[PDB]
Amino acid sequence: MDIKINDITLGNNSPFVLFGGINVLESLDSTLQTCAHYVEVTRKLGIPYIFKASFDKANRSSIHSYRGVGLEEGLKIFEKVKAEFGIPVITDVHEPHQCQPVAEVCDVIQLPARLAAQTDLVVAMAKTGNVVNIKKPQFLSPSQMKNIVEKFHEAGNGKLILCERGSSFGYDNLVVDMLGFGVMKQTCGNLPVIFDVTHSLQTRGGRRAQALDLALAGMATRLAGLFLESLHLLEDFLIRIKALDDLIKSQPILT
Amino acid sequence: MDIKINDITLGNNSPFVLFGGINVLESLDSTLQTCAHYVEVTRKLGIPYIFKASFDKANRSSIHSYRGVGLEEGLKIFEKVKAEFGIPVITDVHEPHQCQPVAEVCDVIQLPARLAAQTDLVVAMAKTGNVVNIKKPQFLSPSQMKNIVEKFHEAGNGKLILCERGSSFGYDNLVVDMLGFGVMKQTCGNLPVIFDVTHSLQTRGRRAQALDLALAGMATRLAGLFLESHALPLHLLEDFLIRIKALDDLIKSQPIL
Amino acid sequence: MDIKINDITLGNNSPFVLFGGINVLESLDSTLQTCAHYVEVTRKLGIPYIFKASFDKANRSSIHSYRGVGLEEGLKIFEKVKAEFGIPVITDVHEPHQCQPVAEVCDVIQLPARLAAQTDLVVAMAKTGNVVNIKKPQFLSPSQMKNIVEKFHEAGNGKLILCERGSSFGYDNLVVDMLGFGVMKQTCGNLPVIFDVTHSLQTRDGRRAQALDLALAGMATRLAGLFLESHPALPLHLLEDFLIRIKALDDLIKSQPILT
Amino acid sequence: MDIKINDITLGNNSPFVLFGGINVLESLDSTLQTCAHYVEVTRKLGIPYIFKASFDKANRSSIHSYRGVGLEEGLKIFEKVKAEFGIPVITDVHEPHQCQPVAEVCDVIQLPARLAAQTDLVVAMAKTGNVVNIKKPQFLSPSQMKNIVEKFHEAGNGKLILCERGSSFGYDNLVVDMLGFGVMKQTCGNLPVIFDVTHSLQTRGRRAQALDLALAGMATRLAGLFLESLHLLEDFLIRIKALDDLIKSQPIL
Ligand SMILES: [Cl-]
Ligand SMILES: [Cl-]
Ligand SMILES: [Cl-]
Ligand SMILES: [Cl-]
Ligand SMILES: [Cl-]
Ligand SMILES: [Cl-]
Ligand code: NA
Repeated sequence: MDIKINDITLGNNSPFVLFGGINVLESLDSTLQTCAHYVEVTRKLGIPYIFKASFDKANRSSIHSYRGVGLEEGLKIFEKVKAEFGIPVITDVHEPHQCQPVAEVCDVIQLPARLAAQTDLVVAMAKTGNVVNIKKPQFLSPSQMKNIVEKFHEAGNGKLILCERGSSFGYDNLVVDMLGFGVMKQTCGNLPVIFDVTHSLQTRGGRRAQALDLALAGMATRLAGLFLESLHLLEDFLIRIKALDDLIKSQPILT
Repeated sequence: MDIKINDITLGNNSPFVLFGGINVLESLDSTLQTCAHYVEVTRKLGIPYIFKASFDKANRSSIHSYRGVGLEEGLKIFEKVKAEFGIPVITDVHEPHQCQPVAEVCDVIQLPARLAAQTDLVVAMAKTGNVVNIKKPQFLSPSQMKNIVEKFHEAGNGKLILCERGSSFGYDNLVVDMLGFGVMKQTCGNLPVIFDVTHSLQTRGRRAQALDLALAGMATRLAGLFLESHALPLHLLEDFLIRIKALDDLIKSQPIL
Repeated sequence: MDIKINDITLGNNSPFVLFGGINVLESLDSTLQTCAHYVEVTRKLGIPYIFKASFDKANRSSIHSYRGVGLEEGLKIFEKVKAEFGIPVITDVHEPHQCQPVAEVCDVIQLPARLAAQTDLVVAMAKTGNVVNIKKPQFLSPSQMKNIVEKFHEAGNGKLILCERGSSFGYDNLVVDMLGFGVMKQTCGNLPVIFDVTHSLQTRDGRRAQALDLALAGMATRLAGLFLESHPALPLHLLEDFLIRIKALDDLIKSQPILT
Repeated sequence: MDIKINDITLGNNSPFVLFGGINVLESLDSTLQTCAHYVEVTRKLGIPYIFKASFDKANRSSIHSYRGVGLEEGLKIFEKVKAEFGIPVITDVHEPHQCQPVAEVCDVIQLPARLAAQTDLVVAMAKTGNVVNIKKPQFLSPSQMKNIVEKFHEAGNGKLILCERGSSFGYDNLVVDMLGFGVMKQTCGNLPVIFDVTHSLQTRGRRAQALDLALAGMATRLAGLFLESLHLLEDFLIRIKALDDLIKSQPIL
């Protein structure tokens, strides 16, 4: 099942879409500068691009870490990003009441992994009618994602993306089960599956070289998109991902 | 570090405290009946007791599933439990705005494991000044429980209970690391550690397994045991707790080495 | 099901048996000195005791690390331990051909975890008719132990002990699933289950306090025995204090009927 | 570091080598038939090929289950495979004393994962001087493979292949850490790394899974693949080769 996000087609058989940006919105000027860099590199390679940022991030590592500019200013910034670059945007929500006003502006709304069982939030997100990115908890098996999907369906929204972020592996560490992508596709109606490589590595060319190996591995399994918190470095990385993706997506799925 | 909860002393070298009750509040009369049974059993065995229940099941598998009586009716039921039996109570909270009204009534407020990184909820819980029960996420190592403790300390509340509920073990299965209790004591300032045996087992009769697991955890010298009955059958409660108390008494009588 | 090992009754409802000793037999006099300490302490507390050591340690951290005294001298040392102290002994075997000579001398023979799928070894061990200790691999689930037991049964030997040593938990780390003991009892005909606390902790960074916590926890589930190693591994002088606490818990647990 | 195996170059920046065959040797004719199919498919796709089989099933569910032809008959069959097809072969050894006679015939000898810490077997294997395939235990971290390599080096053999077979993931299940390949390269002197897809999946249709997993691992840039595996082998290898050729043509970053 494909999802149209303005002029982008997101689907496990379509050219991969990059989801990237910055962690938390600080100002219009800094957001535009970072967005402009992603836009320039992705335009140069022809890769569809969706800008990601939080306006109020509720799960930072310290209680006094800046959570972002907040809803009202955050949405003004997203409006300007959309107007300037003509791209879709994605942000996370954690309060039911925030879902509607965010969905006026942001093309995709993201359900944080740890909140993915929270019924009130799921319902409020579903009822926006927007495209939703469901972050897969590290403690949920891929065959259980169908249960979250079911709750969105009961609440009237099928425009759902499944986002892999790794699985708990002993203490501290995460492993990405490359078989889980296929299990999600088979059990969840071939909804678009995207790969959050950055979180999948947080517990581990150094880190750059790891992120490349892990991203290539995941994309080899035929995915709708790649998701980062992460210059000539981005360009070189995307060149390699686009090469693999083009090869994979050009071949028919097996008989 | 011990914590006083009314007349109860909760601590890792004190007689164990039972946090027991039910999954979700459904009605006044059924709650009072179940609570009466826990009270009469615990009082005769001389085990300190705190009644547990949720007023809302916030994360059920269907949007149409029964969720419980809800906050307003739930707090009325807890007020009646306290007035009738004179015991402390514990319940979980899922949103910041609920923390102040719940804390006015409920002696211990609980941080659900999946929500333990939500800064807004940690701050709202901390600011109540109530005793807080921190459910340890299944995906968090025992040496990282200190990170959750740190956040509560930064928000000005040190009356914290660390509650084991198992660790993720492959897909859809949990294992309880009996060594993690010690790690949590050593790295979190010897705050009271309790063991949620019920949720530790949910992924795998079960009566015999609950007893074996509970006895194993309590062997490591813990402040308390956390469990649910309807979950153990309610009539086996007395026999179960006779065994747990026999082991706790023995362990607690041996000098720490 | 109980197993008699000379005058010792080994079983999940009997007073726990200590299997203890050393990693590798390296000398006569030092072995006897270590054994003498375990004997003195276990006699003092009334705990049944079986002396454990390897005569050939197959899994050394370097290839030229001393393997141990080898089969022929190793068996002589075991004979001396038996003659001097009057206790049973346990050792591991690695090859079919070693099963008969080791079984003539040793009261229990042990199937190393990594070798537990080797059919030739399982048959040769079974055919000795000796009591066998089966080490549970860290990568085998407790419900799979029955398949090793089945093979011993097909080969005509039911005098089997099942020995927990932990389960793989992420990379280079072990957890002991306290529920596995019960799964093994239920699926393997209530054969004696013992706990190797030493090898269950090898991947953890003191260590004395960990060994005690882990040992108590396991013994709380009602087990036939505890399996450990010391060095002159627990320090050998702390043995009495450790065993006092284990015996206290075991006596309490064992004195209460199983809860139906 | 590359390893020459007759005319094949095995290395993490070389075209991938397929190691494939059957579980256990049962008879000459059935072995030749299976080998012929692999040879025909790999030749027409231009993929270097090493035939794999066990002469002994050391590891069965009944004491009365079939064990395979055994060492002496097994080595006769391997000699015939080599003579007929002119390809290298690989087999596993489980006891020190088998290492020299097996190594006289088989180009690559394989150290079973469960036996990888058995010092006597490591030394006996090393002393043959043959190419050795070291199966990574499902319980060992990739950064610990360097300690096995060190033992083979101390024993005088550096012609070592590291082989991924998955990692224990709770009870009765395996997961493959796609980051472990890189860790093994970085810490073990860029010895060839190959991927045993078959044994990585044994605890998990299945054909589609094997393809996804094989594509994912080969994306990390590897020397070779194990595939025990309508024309399924051919269809699978076509896709693997396309991805391998692409990956191997990109400069290392
Ligand atoms: Cl998560
Ligand atoms: Cl709870
Ligand atoms: Cl959890
Ligand atoms: Cl041992
Ligand atoms: Cl093992
Ligand atoms: Cl293995
Ligand atoms: Na004997």
